[PDB]
Amino acid sequence: SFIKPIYQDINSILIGQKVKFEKLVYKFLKENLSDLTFKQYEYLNDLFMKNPAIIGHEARYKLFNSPTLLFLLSRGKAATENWSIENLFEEKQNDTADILLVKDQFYELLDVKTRNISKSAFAPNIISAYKLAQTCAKMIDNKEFDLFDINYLEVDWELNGEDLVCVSTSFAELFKSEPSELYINWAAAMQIQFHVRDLDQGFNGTREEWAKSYLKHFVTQAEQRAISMIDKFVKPFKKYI
Amino acid sequence: SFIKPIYQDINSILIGQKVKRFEKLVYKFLKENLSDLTFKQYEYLNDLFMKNPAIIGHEARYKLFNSPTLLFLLSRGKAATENWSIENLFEEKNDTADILLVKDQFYELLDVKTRNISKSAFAPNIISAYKLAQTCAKMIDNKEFDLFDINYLEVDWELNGEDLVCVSTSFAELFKSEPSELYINWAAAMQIQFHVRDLDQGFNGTREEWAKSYLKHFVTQAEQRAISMIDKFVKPFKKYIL
DNA sequence: GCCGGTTAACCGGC
DNA sequence: GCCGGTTAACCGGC
Ligand SMILES: [Ca+2]
Ligand SMILES: [Ca+2]
Ligand code: NA
Ligand code: NA
Ligand code: NA
Repeated sequence: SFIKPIYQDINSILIGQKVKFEKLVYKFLKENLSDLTFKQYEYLNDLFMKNPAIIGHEARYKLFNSPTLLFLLSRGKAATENWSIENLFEEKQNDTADILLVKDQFYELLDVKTRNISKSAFAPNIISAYKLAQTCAKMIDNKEFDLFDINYLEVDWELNGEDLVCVSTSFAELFKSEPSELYINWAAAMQIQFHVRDLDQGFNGTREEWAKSYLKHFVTQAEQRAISMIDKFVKPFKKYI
Repeated sequence: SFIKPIYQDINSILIGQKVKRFEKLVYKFLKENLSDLTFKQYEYLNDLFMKNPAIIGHEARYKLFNSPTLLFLLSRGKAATENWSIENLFEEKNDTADILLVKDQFYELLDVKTRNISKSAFAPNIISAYKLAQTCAKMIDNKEFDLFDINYLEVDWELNGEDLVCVSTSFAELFKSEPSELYINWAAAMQIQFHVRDLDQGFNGTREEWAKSYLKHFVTQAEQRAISMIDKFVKPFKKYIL
């Protein structure tokens, strides 16, 4: 992680800060690691602007130089072909990542999770367990085991008067967690869910092993969900029909 | 529907309306034209508890709904209900409804569906298929077949300069649709999905028939999803762990 | 045309 | 502690 080494710095600047979008972690990152930091759409704009000679989606999709990163970051074919310096990508809540840090052809996908710590703790959607499954599949098929990390920054806040105030933060790395410990909440858009501060970081094996261990986990949890569907959505309603 | 009789009015008033870059506008209109019938869901709960100050605790307060199904559809949780006070009112919350219209103890649950008419069409979450199943089961168990409607108001809008502007609307009633034709998107929080504009409205049966028919549909779709998951989420990935 | 996956967290049961 | 269902619409593949 490019962020981990300066976590103490970030934590100190965020705590006590106030919003009247605490995802102004971007501001700090952009101002301290200006060459590395992009919002996802910015990175895509940047990428395409720097290759004016490349037109149409097929060619622009080659710019990624990576099937896995293509899958994680790129917009759709029509959006890509229609892109121009006069028609730039804008932010979208559907984008995989909030912030991208990129250096030496290595990518850190950062996802900020904001959290009102005044309320009963509710583990947020982290990422589609299905998207992550495809990601691991693609990592394996293309042997891309040293290309990117997916990391999370929890920003805790509470209402104090007229404004929300940050009171703490946490940071963790998806690929340092034990895959079998990942909670997959099928109803909630098949999303993995955890609080960043609770994420175990004790995985010892390789990235490839992580990917293989995750796929086994995912496949296993899918089977369990299908079974659970009978018990929760079928059996209790049989009697009315 | 309490809205239906003035929908022509509603449709005309809303078209041309702008919001700075619409549900609130729908509410304002209903308030002005049906002031006595119109509430935000939290507003209705607040009103109910305000007129029963001697009724404290969640149990006693739950008894005020006088309906298992409505309790299920409208109430807040136990702690929230017990902690309610005049100084600690409910505010907007995954509440079932956007707006309630109630008259003579009949309830219309209204959900506004806003829609960017400029983008590729994408049918939005309408309501949880599972919440709906539970609802149907409670209607049956309690024989509450003439108590409430669940209705939808689509508000189409496009970006025009610095403003969002409404260009058209549509209205439809859930319980007038054919239950077996409702699309359950399991991945999408198990939500029924449709565009209000597209919802068929020719259902021929009683409310109880609707409920039973929906339950059959729900149970069938759940069984098929269970199987589909192996096909979609297991098979394609088994090769990496064989 | 047809089809269904994803982002944002967020409440409250026992 | 442990567990998981709901609201907001929204995008792009053949
Ligand atoms: Ca985020
Ligand atoms: Ca709504
Ligand atoms: Na995410
Ligand atoms: Na709502
Ligand atoms: Na809804």
